[PDB]
Amino acid sequence: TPKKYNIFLASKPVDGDRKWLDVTNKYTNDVAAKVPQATHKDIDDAIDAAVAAAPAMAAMGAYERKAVLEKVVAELKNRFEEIAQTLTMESGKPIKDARGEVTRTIDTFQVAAEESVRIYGEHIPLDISARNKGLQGIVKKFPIGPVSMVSPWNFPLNLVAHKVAPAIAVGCPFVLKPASRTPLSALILGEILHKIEELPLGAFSILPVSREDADMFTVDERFKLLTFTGSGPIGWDMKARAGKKKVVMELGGNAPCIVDDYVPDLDYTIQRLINGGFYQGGQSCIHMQRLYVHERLYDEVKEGFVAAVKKLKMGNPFEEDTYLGPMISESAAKGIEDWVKEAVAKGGKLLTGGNRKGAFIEPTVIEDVPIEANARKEEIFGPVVLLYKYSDFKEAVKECNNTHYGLQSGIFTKDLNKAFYAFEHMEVGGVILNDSPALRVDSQPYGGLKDSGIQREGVKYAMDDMLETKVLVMRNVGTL
Amino acid sequence: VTPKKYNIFLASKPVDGDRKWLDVTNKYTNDVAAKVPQATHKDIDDAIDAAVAAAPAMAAMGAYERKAVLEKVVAELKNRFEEIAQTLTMESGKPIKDARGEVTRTIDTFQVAAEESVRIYGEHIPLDISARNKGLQGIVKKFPIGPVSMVSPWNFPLNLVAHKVAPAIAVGCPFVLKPASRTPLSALILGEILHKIEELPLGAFSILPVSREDADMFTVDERFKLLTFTGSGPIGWDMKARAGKKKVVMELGGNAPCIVDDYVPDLDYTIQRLINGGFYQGGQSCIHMQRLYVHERLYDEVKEGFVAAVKKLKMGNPFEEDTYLGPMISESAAKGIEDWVKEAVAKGGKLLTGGNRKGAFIEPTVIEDVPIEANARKEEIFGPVVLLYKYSDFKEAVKECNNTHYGLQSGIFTKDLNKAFYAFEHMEVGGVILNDSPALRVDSQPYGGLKDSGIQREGVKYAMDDMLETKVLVMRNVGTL
Amino acid sequence: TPKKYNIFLASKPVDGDRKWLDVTNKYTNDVAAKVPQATHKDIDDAIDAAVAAAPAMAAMGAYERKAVLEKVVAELKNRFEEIAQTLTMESGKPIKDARGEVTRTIDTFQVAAEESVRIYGEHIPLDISARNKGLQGIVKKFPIGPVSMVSPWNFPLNLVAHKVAPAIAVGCPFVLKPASRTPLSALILGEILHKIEELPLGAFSILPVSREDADMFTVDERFKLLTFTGSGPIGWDMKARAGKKKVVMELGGNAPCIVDDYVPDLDYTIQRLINGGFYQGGQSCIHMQRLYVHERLYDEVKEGFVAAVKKLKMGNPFEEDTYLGPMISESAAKGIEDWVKEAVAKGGKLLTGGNRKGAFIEPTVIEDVPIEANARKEEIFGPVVLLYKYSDFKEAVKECNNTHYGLQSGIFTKDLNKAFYAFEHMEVGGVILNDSPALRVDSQPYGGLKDSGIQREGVKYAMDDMLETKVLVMRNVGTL
Amino acid sequence: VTPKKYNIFLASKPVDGDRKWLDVTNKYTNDVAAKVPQATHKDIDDAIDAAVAAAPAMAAMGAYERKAVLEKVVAELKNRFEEIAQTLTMESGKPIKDARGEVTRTIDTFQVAAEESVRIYGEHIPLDISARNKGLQGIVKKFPIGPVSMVSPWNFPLNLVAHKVAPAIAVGCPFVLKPASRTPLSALILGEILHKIEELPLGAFSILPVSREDADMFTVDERFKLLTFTGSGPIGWDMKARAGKKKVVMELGGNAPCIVDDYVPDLDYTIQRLINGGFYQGGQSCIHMQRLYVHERLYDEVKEGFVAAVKKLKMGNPFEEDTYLGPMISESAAKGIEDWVKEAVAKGGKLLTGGNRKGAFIEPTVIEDVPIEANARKEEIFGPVVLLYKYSDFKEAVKECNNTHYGLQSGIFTKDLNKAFYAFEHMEVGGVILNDSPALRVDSQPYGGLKDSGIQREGVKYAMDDMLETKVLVMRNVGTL
Ligand SMILES: NC(=O)c1ccc[n+]([C@@H]2O[C@H](COP(=O)([O-])OP(=O)(O)OC[C@H]3O[C@@H](n4cnc5c(N)ncnc54)[C@H](OP(=O)(O)O)[C@@H]3O)[C@@H](O)[C@H]2O)c1
Ligand SMILES: NC(=O)c1ccc[n+]([C@@H]2O[C@H](COP(=O)([O-])OP(=O)(O)OC[C@H]3O[C@@H](n4cnc5c(N)ncnc54)[C@H](OP(=O)(O)O)[C@@H]3O)[C@@H](O)[C@H]2O)c1
Repeated sequence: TPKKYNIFLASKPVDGDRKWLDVTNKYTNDVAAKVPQATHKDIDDAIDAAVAAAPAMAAMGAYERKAVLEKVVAELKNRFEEIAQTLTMESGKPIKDARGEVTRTIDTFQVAAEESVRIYGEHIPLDISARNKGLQGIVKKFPIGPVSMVSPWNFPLNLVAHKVAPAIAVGCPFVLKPASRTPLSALILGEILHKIEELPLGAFSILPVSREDADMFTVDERFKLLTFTGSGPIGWDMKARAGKKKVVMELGGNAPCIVDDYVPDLDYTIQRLINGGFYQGGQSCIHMQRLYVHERLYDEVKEGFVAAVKKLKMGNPFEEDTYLGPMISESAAKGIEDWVKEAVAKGGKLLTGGNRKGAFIEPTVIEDVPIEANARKEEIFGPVVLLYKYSDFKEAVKECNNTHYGLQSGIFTKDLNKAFYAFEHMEVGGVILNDSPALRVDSQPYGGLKDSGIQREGVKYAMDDMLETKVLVMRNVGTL
Repeated sequence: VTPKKYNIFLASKPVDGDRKWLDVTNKYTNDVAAKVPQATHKDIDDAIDAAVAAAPAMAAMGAYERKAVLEKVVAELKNRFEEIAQTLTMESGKPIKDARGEVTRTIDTFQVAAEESVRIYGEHIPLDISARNKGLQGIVKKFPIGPVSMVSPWNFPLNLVAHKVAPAIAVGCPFVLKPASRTPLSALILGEILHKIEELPLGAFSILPVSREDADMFTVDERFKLLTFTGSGPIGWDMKARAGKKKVVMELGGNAPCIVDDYVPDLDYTIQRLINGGFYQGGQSCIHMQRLYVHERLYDEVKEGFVAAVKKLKMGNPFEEDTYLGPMISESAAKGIEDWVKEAVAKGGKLLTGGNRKGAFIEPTVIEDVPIEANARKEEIFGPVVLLYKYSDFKEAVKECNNTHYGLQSGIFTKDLNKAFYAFEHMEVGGVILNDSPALRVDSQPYGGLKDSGIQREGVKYAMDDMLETKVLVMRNVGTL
Repeated sequence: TPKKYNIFLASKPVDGDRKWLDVTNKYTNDVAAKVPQATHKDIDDAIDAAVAAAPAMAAMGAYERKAVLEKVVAELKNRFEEIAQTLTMESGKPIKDARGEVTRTIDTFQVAAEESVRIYGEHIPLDISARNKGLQGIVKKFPIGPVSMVSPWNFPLNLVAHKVAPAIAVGCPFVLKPASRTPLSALILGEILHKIEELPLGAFSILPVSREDADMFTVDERFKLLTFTGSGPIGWDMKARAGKKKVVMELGGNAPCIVDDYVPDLDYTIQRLINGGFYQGGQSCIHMQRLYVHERLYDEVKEGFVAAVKKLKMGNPFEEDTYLGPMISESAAKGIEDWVKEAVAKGGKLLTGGNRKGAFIEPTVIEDVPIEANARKEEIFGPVVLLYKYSDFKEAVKECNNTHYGLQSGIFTKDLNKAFYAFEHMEVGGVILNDSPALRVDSQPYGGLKDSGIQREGVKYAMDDMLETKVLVMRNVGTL
Repeated sequence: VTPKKYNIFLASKPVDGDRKWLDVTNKYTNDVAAKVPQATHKDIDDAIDAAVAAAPAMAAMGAYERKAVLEKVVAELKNRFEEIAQTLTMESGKPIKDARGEVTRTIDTFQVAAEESVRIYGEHIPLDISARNKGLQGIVKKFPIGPVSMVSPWNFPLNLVAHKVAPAIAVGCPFVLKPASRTPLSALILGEILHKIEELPLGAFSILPVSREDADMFTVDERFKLLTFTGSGPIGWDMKARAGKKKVVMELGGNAPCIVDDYVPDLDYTIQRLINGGFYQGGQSCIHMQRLYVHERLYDEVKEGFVAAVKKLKMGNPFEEDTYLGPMISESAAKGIEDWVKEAVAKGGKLLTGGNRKGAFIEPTVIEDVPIEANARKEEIFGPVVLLYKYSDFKEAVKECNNTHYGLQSGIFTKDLNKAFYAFEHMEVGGVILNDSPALRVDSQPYGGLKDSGIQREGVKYAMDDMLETKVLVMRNVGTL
């Protein structure tokens, strides 16, 4: 029997006579949850409630915002396994990775609780020249207002947290539209926020609707900010239709990694390349898509990496030992199988995997795939790694940048000048030194260059986009 | 006499060739005083390609090189002070006092930038926030965004170009600037200064004064990583909608209000600042004090003193030292102000002074109790018109100040501690001016609007931030032997 | 029967064959606790253990320091009433004020836990001129090393916390010498720290010794910093004998308060002046010693204030209703009685109190006391308030500054320019606007000017004095 | 010829009167080249009273006024460049190349200060961290500390005075400067520049070059709120002990080591920087590379190349362009270095080059494997002597670098990422120089020592911090109507 969930409209749980949206177990492909489908009126009413709640949200004391975020931390810790099991069920990700996501979410809210009592301003001298004699200023930051949040399926809890936690830390009311396939994680967050008394009424609304019903999340003038996490083409089109509001875009990536050395050793290096290339079956925005290995290490790395790929346990995501579960859908898995076949037909040498069994697709390693192939050009978002050899370091950095994406890059080096050359010249938001590009700390500035997006997430950075600058220009204040 | 022939800038070099001429008129005599080469579609496309090609060299410059470029601009602006001021007055119609003031403001803008170019700090961040993240540390640095598209208005043809150009050089961003067709000379004199600086790489700048019908690329072209616009609200918001992937900075219009709750320090000084706010540059300012709210107990005393000071304002030739207000940018603009004054009076407003038009010249006007349905109250007037209102409750006056689709700046005259900070907290603007009119701006302050007045902030260190992208180096056990 | 406590030597509880130091109930004057007396060898061994523990303390991860501080927060909350009762017993302060001190201590450690994961550095460009081409720098902060801490009797928990919490937040080993009369609060802290596994061995030592045995805390070259909280003459002499080490001095005060308006009303104003003048029987460093009231409000304030002073409940500090308990000693109470008598003999008009009953001394208000009197010149540290009338605001600010102290000042004003004139011209570390000078937030920079001290406490500010700056000057790093 | 008569500064004015003369010798010819008035006990007492009296006016100055003062110093230093450089060489004995370099460094120090004077930022802090603190907010501002006592050494008589004087003016602190008796002219030329600046209040400065026996007040006097000293360790530490209540800044000696683990970018450049480190100003520097640690695999190649470069160094008249090293400050100082070289060799050290003395001149010396018991290894040499050592393990070389009671700067030549950051983490110094000798200093960097090398940091923005006191305005429900 499927579990009946509630949606959140103006901080309140609702179900009423709304039609049901089915949420399937991505492994068994059977309906495990029933979620109420929100209407156009529900969205319009949620936006009006957020506008009405904006003065009360802005009026809250720093300690009140802190108390709200600390209560979320407490409840997440208390419902840890329940959330992890739900995460695995609705996304198809292994249980160890689902537990990791709950731990990261706890850290996200904890950082936000600490940052809520730290929104500093400036006292600025304004008597920079003779005509400005007797002028001083106070620069303070104020909430932007109602926030529109649109999140993807791959991290249905932590990527919602990277939007929700900064909004509460600042005092911004919001309306969240989670991914239809993975809404449960966002709804459990709504269940936690609902029973917090310090959070004013209408501060939040969580409405899981399909993309053809969620147009207001983009265009509506009542939102002062749109924060989107998802695919590049969808995001860029949303920015174009957004109107006057500010925009934050967390989009796709085609992440490369340079291996110039083994740091600290070969076993650890391969263990981190495996993580980058196949964490969550490569269904990550910072998945290590491309691997560039120096010629003197090429054969030793190729042998060790391929052997480690073949050793990866694929199956039921509920099992502890499972490294990679199934893809979000059979359709997604078919697309990866097609792109692997095309890459091989275009000149690529298939080292391992490439075969499909329903929603399951084998961990794949393809050598020397040309730029004309979709597997090299476009974001794969699958358990596929593209192997390349290089002889000159400068040319490898140029190859890393030979993409329309620019999220993160990785570099394995014991060399001081190579490490800083890569930091200077890699056209990304984040350069990972002596780890794969798949590394993210929740406090770091995270975001992309080029088609990977605009602006930065990471709690204190996301809070900045949710804050507007105001200056009090004071003329001879203190003159009796 | 004979008009002065100017040169346009394409990939850091002056050009004229066989291009057709664009006439620049003396806004007072209405006679052609300058001839500017008209840039083509190919000229714009070539300027954008040169900026893309110059981006690696611009990014490779040392901080001292960027500072040296900006300090050379400061030196040359000081040396050509009167020449620039006379040109400014001629092409815009603003009095020489207000023009000299703009050159001084521009010198400070480049000077602030020179100092900020050697102060782009980064962070060393601990990343071992939890057990999972043991042995992690980070270096956060800021890098130039890339080619910048600049579109500037007519009213401050030098200082508002400086607020874009100076941060771009301070950061190391190549740019393509499209100044206003009516006022391009100020931007072209900047090009003449920049052209002589050897430290600034080739293709770092291009200054192409083209009409709005030809400047579509400045908005839509994917080769620009940022579009920074200063101008009218409807034009700006539409440019943001057509901009594509690039980041956007919007410095748009305003309907600035001012509360007079006390005389600070005295009545004479208060009136002197209110006059400045209401009639500096004949209200052809984005921070022009369009609305004046005076507490009932001071109302009659302020109304008498203010109106008497308005009637005493010297209007005429902007080249004369004593001239407080010159003509509007065009006769068409002056006619529109005359129409809105007439409509405001017909809708119930009480005309206290002015309201009459003599060609491009429009008398300093003060209209009492104009309703919200009138265009003079609803929309940005951008003329020498001040709307007078009385209030009894301070909280309600702040609510009235916020009763606009604009939100650039507001002003407040108060001796009260709690009123000063209540206004700072509740005024829906980018800047609250305390014991001065909303018409005050310091070139180092964060400047920009809320609502329809825009997005993002200018003021050198703030504009530089929009021209910089954040990059983090995440270090795993760096320093472990 | 008195409770037998343990002292802390190299993180370990010790008692052995050490002689006992008696701790009396400051109300009943009967021995309620027995504390082991530390020897010269104990102090020398504690300093050697701190030197030996400095590398391990410096090697700790930010999250480990955070975990230590969060465990202190948890334990303080769990032993709340026990600590409060102990605080009241050993100091003589009312129970409501003892509870307030435990709450402030919890906030101090909580701020320190948050600040431990926020020790930021800078990336600085160093190519400021042509000769410096290709230079860049990384500025980082490192622990100073072993810290010597000497704390007073009046806040035996929170003032120890304002030293201990920043030391742990930074990773500095320490040796604490609490006040002999009030050591229990510091020893309960030692009991909490002892059972924390993440804190290395030898990180702390709490040795309650008399002033004639604690010379090493001042002079010993093994300490890199001396942080003292206590009386001016003792502190200044300790700075003179300190040697090479850095010094932090939190000393006495003669705090004034200007009443130019009633903010928001007269009742609230008097309620805050009462707090300032008689919180903890004026036995505070920020006690409102001097009150300057504008002539137009003088009589209305004088009447309302005196009536509120006479209404104050004095007695058993264990009783809930008690506003002020007894003085630390009968000797201290006698000294206050002598200074009140002298102030009246020198021309002062006694409005209320002035009488002594053992260790108890009545809340006193003395009008127009001359500068030659000890009650006006020197820090009173008693329930005595000196009332003065003024006609000109500028002259009142000049009178506020007419002292050799400079800790905090207070100002009640509705005037914008008076508020900022006072901020600009009051020669203090803190100006309290629309509250008495007796207000302190644990996150604010706190300290004095003139004889009131040097440096600033308040968690993030105290951490700075416990950190040394190091720059990595990089020449063409990133050049292949 | 005839000696040049100089004037001392007392309460911003030049004075000579009937005061006895102090002779200043040309450190190369050993002949009297200048006559300086000797300040009295009353002169010092009067200078301190004038600084106390000038503190309110100094604190009242606008940020633009302080910047204007510093920019006028920059202009005058540029205008008198060669004159100052020649004076510097004459009174100190340093080569003209090193003197010109010091004037350029001083120009940058005042320029950094001019920019920092208009950038003293404060904070707006939320204080409602808990329920108890509801409605609390704070404004944290920094205010001048008050009168500053300055004591400077002989080796950099201009730049080290600038590192005290420039931050004091940038903040608005009056001061009394006691420069070294042997090198006072550089400080007196600064006084001549300052005296002509109208924006700087009267009594803001006094420059009194007196002998150490007469300058006790500079240490003990309670009218000074800060003592900033640059000089020898034993003198400084004793001054800190006698200072009383005032804050103290100590810039003392060093025994700087350098690790050569790789050639960066090549061997020639590495040797060129090691020579700079070991013999710039004949080792009469606080960041002189006294100790050189070379990895065993590079040892012989470096030892041969370094010794050959030492023998090629031009020693002689500091007024000559080609001169790398001039004479020591005195013949007495040179004799002491000769004695310590002789002792180092007698204790087991292998003399590779130099070690011979010709009056005030001492040959550039390189001594191999000198034991810890020798004075040349234990104590600061402050001469043209470099102690060569071989190492096999990097971790042990860092431990050897730290095997000193000093801790100013260290140097490291490495291409290795983890070695570079291991050294940054574990070197017990204020500054770690990566791919240069420890003798590198940028005037904007935080500069100072650990252990016996001092307390606090110089570098303009860091020195300003020690000259500023923190004040918080704690606001209870400000903005509540
Ligand atoms: N940069 C980062 O931090 C980050 C992190 C993780 C993932 N990603 C990127 O996200 C992608 C994977 O997520 P996804 O497959 O869920 O992406 P997606 O198809 O773009 O969808 C993301 C969200 O947008 C909604 N949406 C789609 N079209 C919409 C429209 N026209 N109007 C309004 N909402 C609309 C979706 O709703 P429905 O599902 O209800 O249709 C979903 O909630 C990859 O490209 C990955 O790189 C980026
Ligand atoms: N600025 C602030 O934040 C702050 C806060 C609270 C209090 N205070 C000031 O502290 C004073 C009240 O405290 P108190 O009466 O305890 O002060 P105190 O007599 O100066 O003693 C403070 C501490 O110093 C110790 N001590 C005294 N002489 C010493 C010496 N020669 N060598 C080493 N240690 C020595 C004491 O030990 P024994 O008790 O064991 O002898 C005690 O632990 C007042 O003046 C008050 O203003 C300042």
